[PDB]
Amino acid sequence: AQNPNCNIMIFHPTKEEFNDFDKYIAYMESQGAHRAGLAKIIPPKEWKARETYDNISEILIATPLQQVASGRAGVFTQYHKKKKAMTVGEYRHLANSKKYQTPPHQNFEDLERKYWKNRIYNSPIYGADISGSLFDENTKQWNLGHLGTIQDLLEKECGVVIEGVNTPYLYFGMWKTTFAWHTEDMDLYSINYLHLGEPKTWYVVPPEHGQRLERLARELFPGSSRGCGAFLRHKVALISPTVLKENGIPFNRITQEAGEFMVTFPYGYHAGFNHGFNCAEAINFATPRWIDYGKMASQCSCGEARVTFSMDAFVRILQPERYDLWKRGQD
Ligand SMILES: O=C(O)CNC(=O)C(=O)O
Ligand SMILES: [Mg+2]
Ligand code: NI
Ligand SMILES: [Zn+2]
Repeated sequence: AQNPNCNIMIFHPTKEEFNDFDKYIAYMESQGAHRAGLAKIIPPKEWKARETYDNISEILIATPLQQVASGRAGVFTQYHKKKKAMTVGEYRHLANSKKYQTPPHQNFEDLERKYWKNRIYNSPIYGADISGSLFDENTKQWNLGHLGTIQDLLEKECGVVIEGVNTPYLYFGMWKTTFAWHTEDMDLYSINYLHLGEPKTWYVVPPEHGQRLERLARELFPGSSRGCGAFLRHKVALISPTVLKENGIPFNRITQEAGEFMVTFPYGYHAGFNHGFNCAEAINFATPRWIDYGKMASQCSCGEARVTFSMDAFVRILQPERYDLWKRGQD
């Protein structure tokens, strides 16, 4: 078995190898990449997502989210308080302010220490989940707005034609902005490209060990666990590496820099934080190997996780017994 220790793998495709996205994902899996839950892909040196970022300041962040934490430094939840709209230019200025900017630090490790020590005491503002793309339409390779759609994968594999569309999302981050422990909707893959700015640190649990993280999470967030059988779908809980190590949970960490792609694999729990002002683009995707994970994916039926139009059809076709109760949560 390849990659038996479930290490995060880093790939350096040539421009030739960068032409066929599906084929490259299947190659990475042939090398065991999916066992980690997360892989890094460094694009060929000739490739660019677009010519410049010089004219992005007029993008609107219609609902910036202030991420308020509760709990202790290593075990906390975050709630998102909606803020008034602002442009990316306004947000970047805010991120660079004395109140919100990245502190002095020695290296990524010192910064990671400072994030875990101090996150809970601040409420950074995240411009998350903005429909749109920053790929130039002329970028033909690994353009996250031109991928094959999940509906078309399901149709090719299973023969069933369903409604729904699949489009990317922009994320504008600042120091301490945080993504909580989660897998993707329907345990899909994700791909994330860091367009610009400061890095993003990721933590990931191998898919084969995901249930170990869930059992820890039920112990650490016991009222949340009683409220919902899949409360990590709410995307609110954080657990530090120190706490994961204390409790024997297998995980790995890696820092993504501007110009790099990350792939998360089905049922690969991930969490992380931004080092400073940045912009990422991400989208879900599927492969034939995903179908079985989609059939087995947990679902929030408490009503908190409240997800897309397109997830309806996935539930309806892959999880018909759940269908009924899950849509009671979503209506
Ligand atoms: O970048 C972030 O805030 C969150 N991204 C992801 O969880 C992803 O790409 O799957
Ligand atoms: Mg603009
Ligand atoms: Ni994700
Ligand atoms: Zn729920």
